[PDB]
Amino acid sequence: AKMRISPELKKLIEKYRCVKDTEGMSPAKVYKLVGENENLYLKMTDSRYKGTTYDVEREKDMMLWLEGKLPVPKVLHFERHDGWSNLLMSEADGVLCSEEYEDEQSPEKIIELYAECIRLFHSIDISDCPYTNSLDSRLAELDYLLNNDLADVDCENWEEDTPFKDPRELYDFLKTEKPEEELVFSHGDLGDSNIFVKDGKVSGFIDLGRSGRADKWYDIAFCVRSIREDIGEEQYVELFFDLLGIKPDWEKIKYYILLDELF
Ligand SMILES: NCC[C@H](O)C(=O)N[C@@H]1C[C@H](N)[C@@H](O[C@H]2O[C@H](CN)[C@@H](O)[C@H](O)[C@H]2N)[C@H](O[C@@H]2O[C@H](CO)[C@H](O)[C@H]2O)[C@H]1O
Ligand SMILES: Nc1ncnc2c1ncn2[C@@H]1O[C@H](COP(=O)(O)OP(=O)(O)NP(=O)(O)O)[C@@H](O)[C@H]1O
Ligand SMILES: [Mg+2]
Ligand SMILES: [Mg+2]
Repeated sequence: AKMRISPELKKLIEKYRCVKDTEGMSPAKVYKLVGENENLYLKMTDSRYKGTTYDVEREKDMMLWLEGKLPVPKVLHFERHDGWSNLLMSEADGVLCSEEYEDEQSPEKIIELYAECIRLFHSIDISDCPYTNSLDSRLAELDYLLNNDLADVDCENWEEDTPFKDPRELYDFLKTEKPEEELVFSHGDLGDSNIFVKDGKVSGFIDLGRSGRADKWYDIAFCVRSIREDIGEEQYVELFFDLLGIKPDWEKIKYYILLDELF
């Protein structure tokens, strides 16, 4: 009752015209705040998601920690208000990657960008990284989500051709076939709509609730998935690995792609 945002947060944003973001299918609410001289974004998750990699508070922590390490929005305000975790942030710098480069026209550039994300991430010191997204941690949260009907279990997972017939069957695979983990900085949802570019370089990362320490193959796997889905031609997957300077590990790649299935 009353409000989802505090009186002080409301005071902060009242001069702005709120526009609800439509493209975005997580449990968070995202609002673009249009002001006279700049836009802000306000992102909110409810208490059901506290402690999970959807938790906007966890995203806020990573956003703060990443300042000076990766280009990310500025955290302007955070609060917990009546169950809700609310994050007010600045607008990322540059153009959303999915908007700047289309798959039909700039395949090599897209591959190049993804590759540069991986390289950049590997240079980040994770000594004092706030969160460790080990598989034990991710699996524990997936178990929590499934138990409480909070996972993304619907739609494509009902199709008769699905590799696993129900969520617990997938969960079992993930739980019992964990690969070896060598921890590095991981974005957690590396994709063309969580990344900004400017002057042909990466200029911002957003959607950071799932970022933290994780195995190096995790983000690489997301790149492979994107390349195959958006571009399709396998040549470009091979090119991606040519830029990385490593041979693929299809077992680990398949694993992390399956891990993200229910998120
Ligand atoms: N042949 C592949 C099918 C397989 O079921 C699978 O990989 N399925 C995956 C499941 C994955 N969780 C989806 O993620 C997407 O949904 C999440 C929320 N439920 C978002 O938080 C996330 O950022 C977004 N990437 C992904 O969607 C892909 O990302 C695109 C959107 O950004 C597009 O929607 C789709 O390509 C989809 O292909
Ligand atoms: N700080 C920002 N600067 C500029 N654009 C933003 C910013 N935050 C969010 N957006 C836009 O809003 C969209 C969704 O924000 P995002 O943080 O990715 O949502 P989400 O709740 O995590 N949903 P999903 O991307 O499906 O997981 C982005 O793709 C951008 O288009
Ligand atoms: Mg996103
Ligand atoms: Mg997200």
